Amino acid sequence: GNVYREPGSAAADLFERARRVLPGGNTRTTVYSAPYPPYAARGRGAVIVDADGEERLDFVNNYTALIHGHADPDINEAVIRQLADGVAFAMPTEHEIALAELLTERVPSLQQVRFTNSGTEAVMMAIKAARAYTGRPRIAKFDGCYHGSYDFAEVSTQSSGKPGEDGFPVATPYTGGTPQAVLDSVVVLPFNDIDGTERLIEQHRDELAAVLIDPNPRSLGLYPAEPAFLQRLREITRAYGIVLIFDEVISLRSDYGGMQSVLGVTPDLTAMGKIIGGGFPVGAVGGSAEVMSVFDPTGGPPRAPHGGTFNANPVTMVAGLTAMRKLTPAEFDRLATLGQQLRAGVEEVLREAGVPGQVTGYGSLFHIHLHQRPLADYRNSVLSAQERAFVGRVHEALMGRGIFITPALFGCLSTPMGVPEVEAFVDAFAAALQDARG
Amino acid sequence: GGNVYREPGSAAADLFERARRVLPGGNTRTTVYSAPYPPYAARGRGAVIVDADGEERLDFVNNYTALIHGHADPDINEAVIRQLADGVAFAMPTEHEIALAELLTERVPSLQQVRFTNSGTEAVMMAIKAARAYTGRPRIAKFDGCYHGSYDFAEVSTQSSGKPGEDGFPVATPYTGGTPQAVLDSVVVLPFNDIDGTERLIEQHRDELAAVLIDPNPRSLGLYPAEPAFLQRLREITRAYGIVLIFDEVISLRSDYGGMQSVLGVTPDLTAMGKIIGGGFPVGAVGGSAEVMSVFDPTGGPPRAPHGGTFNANPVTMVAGLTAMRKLTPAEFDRLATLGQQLRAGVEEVLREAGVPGQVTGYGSLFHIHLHQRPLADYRNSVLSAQERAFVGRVHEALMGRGIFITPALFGCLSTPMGVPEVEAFVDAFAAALQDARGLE
Ligand SMILES: Cc1ncc(COP(=O)(O)O)c(C)c1O
Ligand SMILES: Cc1ncc(COP(=O)(O)O)c(C)c1O
Repeated sequence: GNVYREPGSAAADLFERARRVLPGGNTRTTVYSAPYPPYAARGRGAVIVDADGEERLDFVNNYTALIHGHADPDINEAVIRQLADGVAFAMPTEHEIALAELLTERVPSLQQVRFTNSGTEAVMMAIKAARAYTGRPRIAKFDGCYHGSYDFAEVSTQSSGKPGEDGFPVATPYTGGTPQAVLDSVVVLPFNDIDGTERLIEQHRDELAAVLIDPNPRSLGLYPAEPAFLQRLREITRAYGIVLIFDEVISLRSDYGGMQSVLGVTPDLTAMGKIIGGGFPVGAVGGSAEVMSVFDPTGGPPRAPHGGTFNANPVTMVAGLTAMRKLTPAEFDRLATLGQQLRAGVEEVLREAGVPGQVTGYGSLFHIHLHQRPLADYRNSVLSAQERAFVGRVHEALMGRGIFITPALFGCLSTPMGVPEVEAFVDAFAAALQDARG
Repeated sequence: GGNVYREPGSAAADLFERARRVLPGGNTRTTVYSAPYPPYAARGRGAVIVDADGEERLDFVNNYTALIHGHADPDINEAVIRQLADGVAFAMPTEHEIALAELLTERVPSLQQVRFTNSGTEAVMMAIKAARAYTGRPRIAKFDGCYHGSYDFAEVSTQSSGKPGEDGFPVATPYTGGTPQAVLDSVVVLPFNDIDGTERLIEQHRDELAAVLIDPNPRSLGLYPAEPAFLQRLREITRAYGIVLIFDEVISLRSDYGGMQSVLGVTPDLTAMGKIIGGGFPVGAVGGSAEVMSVFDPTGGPPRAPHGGTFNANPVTMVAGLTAMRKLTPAEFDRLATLGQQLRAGVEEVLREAGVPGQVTGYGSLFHIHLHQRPLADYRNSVLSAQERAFVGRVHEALMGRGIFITPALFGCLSTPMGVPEVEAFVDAFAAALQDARGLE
C-alpha cells in the first residue's frame, strides 16, 4: 500500500540524501513525484522492486525503452561478452555496422543511419541534417508534442490553451529564458487538422527546413495521425522541398517496420531511441541516402559534422542488436494480441462500472482516458483540474495495488508479460477505479 | 606490423565496404573517420587496442580521454556485471545516482549539486539552458576555435574563420551547414587568453549575456591552459554583470582530484562534465552552485528549466562511473602526473636531439606534441600551415605503424594501466617516427 510514502521509509531517507547533492533531489524531471518519488532497487522480468521492498508490475519500462523488461538474460549475456573486449573505442567497430544493417533492413525509409547517445540527440541531429540539406533555418512541429530537451524541438511542448489571433497554435516556451529568436524560428502546427497544417506550411514554405512529427504522440492521448492527414502532409512537404522527420523514438515499437510502416507513409528522416539500445543509452537518426549525405565525410569535410564520444559504443550496439533480434514478427504479434486483450479488458471495466472513458493504443502501447471526448481534435486531450485529480486518484490506487504506470495512465507491455499479467492489470484497474470514486 | 589495415582485402576494407551501404560514408562519428577508410577496433586490454586486422597498438587516445583506466578494466566490469543482475534502467530514481553525485560534489569545490545527462554535448546544452533560465538572458559567449559538442549554440566558431572582423574581434562562423543567422547572432565569440578583447566584448554585451562558456585547457587550441590573470579577471567581470560562468571540463576534469578549476584556482558557477565520469559508458553531468542549479528543482512547483532524459542516471553508467572515480585516488593522480611529465620531457629531448623545432604542452595525464615553436598563448598560433599538417600527418602515420595509436593532432592521454615501459615505448616510437617523417635512417 505505497509504503514508501510512510515517514522514515527507505525512499524518504534516500530523498533526504539526494536533495543535498541533486536539485530538489532530482536528475530526471519525468520521474519526480511529490513530495518524493519511490526509489527502484531492482527488477526482474515484468516486476519492479522499490527500495522499501514493494513489488509492482512494471507498465512503464523506462518510458517504453525496456521492451524486454528487467534484466533480460539474452541482453545480459551479450553485454557480458562485450565487456571482456572493451566498452568504447576511438575507432569504429563491426557492431555499429550490424545494428545499422538490422535497422535499414527493417524500416523502409532507412537507407542509412547514424547513432547518437539519446533520442534528444537524434531529434537534434535530424533537425540539423534538414537545415544542412535544405539551407533553410526554420522548423515546424505540432502543438503539445514532446521531442526531448533540444531548444527548437521543445517549443510548445505544453500547448497554450488558446490560439492566437490567426486562429493557429501559439509558440510557447517550455524552458525559462527561451530566446525570442528560438520561439520565432518554430512554426507550430495543429495535429490531425490538415487544413490549418497546410495553410501554415504554405505560409512558411520557403523558410522551413523540416516538419517534425510524432506519428502517435503520447502527450496528445496516444491517438495516431490519421491517414488522410499524414498522406497530405507527405505530399506537401515533398512539394516544397521540406524534410519530413518522423519522431519514432517511442512509436518505432509499434511494428516490425515501425509506425511509418503501419501508416504507409515514408518520411525523409526518422529519429529513434529507447528500445533500439537494449536498455543502454542510445539514439539514431536515419533516412534516405540523399538527405543523410550531409553527414558523409568521404568527399571532404561533411556538410554537417556529427561527433560524439559514445556514439555507437559496442555495449549499446550489442544490447540493441540483441533486443531487436528478439523482436521477431511473431513476437510483435504476441505483443499486439496481449495489448488488445488489455485495452478491451479496461474498456469492459469502464463499461461495467458507471464511468465514461476510452482506451487508445496500438500494439503494446495503451492510454486510458476517463472521458469520451474525440481525441481526433487534439485540444480535447487537455484535462481539467477535476479530471487530473480523478486520474491521480486512480494512479495512486494502482501504485498501491501492485501496478506501476505513468501518472497519465499511459503504459506499455513488456515481452515477459502474458495473459496473467494482463489480467492482473485489468483487475487492479477495476479495484483502483472503485477506490478513486469512493 | 606497419598499418596492414590499409592493404586491399584487409578486414578494415571489408568492414568499410559493408559500412558504407548502411552508414553515410560508413561513418557514425566524424572524429574517427580517416581516409580512405579508418581501421576498425576489435578489442582492447589494459593499455593495448587491437584492430580487426590483428595489429596491436598502445592506446594513447582512450576514446578521446574517456577511458582513463584503459580497456576492459576488471573492477569496472565486475561492478557492471553485479548491476546487470538488478536491471540497467528504471523509471524511478536509484541510490546509484546519489552515490555518484556524493562523490563528485565531495571532490570538486564548486559542485554543490549535479544532474546527469547522456553526453557531454547534453551537459553543455543543459548548462546553457540553466543559465538562460537563471538569468533570463538569451545570448551566450564562447571562445573562438573551441569545441564543446554538437549543440547549435555551443558549436559556433568551433573552427575559427582565421581572421578577425573589421572591429578586430573574432567572427561568429558556422560549424554546420545551414546554420540560421539567428543562431550565429546569438553567440558572442571571445578571444581565448586575450583578456582585453574578452573584457571589451563582455562589457559591450553585458545586458544580453546569460553565460560565458570556457574550456580551461582546450585541446583545439593546443592544450595550453587559460592563464591565471585572464581567468581571474573573467571571473570578476562575469560576477559583476550577473553572467553565469560555465567551465567545460568534459575533458579537463581529469587534470586533478578537484578538476582543472581547482588547479587554476577559479570557481565557476556551473561545470559541464562527461567522459571519465561514466567508466566508459555514455554520460554527462552539469553541476554547480545550488543557487543556479535551482532552476532544475521540481519541488515547490514546476521547474524553471525542465530536464528529462530516458537514460539520465541509469544505474549502469552510475555504477561504472562510481567505480572509475573511486579508483582515481590522489596517489593515482600523482602517478599519472609523474608519468606525463616523463613522457613530455622525453619527447622534448627527442626533438632537441633530432634538431626538429617543437614543444610539448600538457598537464597531469594529458599532453600535446607540437612541431613548431610558436607561443600558443596567442591562440591563432595553434593553426597549422599546410607544411605542418603534412609533416604531423607523416609522424602520426609512422606512429600508427609503430604500435602507437594517438590522435592526428598528436594530442594524447595516459591510462592507469600504463607505467614507465609504456612511456618509454612511446618516446622511442616517436623518435623513430620523426626519422621516418624526415626520410632519415
Ligand atoms: C517522442 C520522443 N522523442 C524524443 C524523446 C527523447 O529521448 P531521450 O529521453 O532518450 O532523450 C522521447 C523520450 C520521446 O518519447
Ligand atoms: C571539451 C569538450 N566538451 C564537450 C564534449 C562533448 O562530449 P560528448 O562527446 O560526450 O558529447 C567533448 C568531447 C569535449 O572534449
